[PDB]
Amino acid sequence: GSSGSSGKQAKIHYIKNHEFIATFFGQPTFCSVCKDFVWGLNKQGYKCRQCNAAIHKKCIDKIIGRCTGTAANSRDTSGPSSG
Ligand SMILES: [Zn+2]
Ligand SMILES: [Zn+2]
Repeated sequence: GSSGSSGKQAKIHYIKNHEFIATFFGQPTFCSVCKDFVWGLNKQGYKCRQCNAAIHKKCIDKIIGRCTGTAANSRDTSGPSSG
């Protein structure tokens, strides 16, 4: 019944207005930038816990755009709609 507790290191990358959080893809996921297998040589990549965009640690500097699963002020927008 009893249990313990301990801190947890959590680092987020505010790149291209994203939340890419360091994650280990035990399986060859389908990247969004290059769209590679994302597996092989012992290494990890990146995955946005907001829009769920899995990319390579290097593809992060290639990304061309912004995040969608983010709530920020709306100064100008063609046709916004949320609730
Ligand atoms: Zn990639
Ligand atoms: Zn995102």
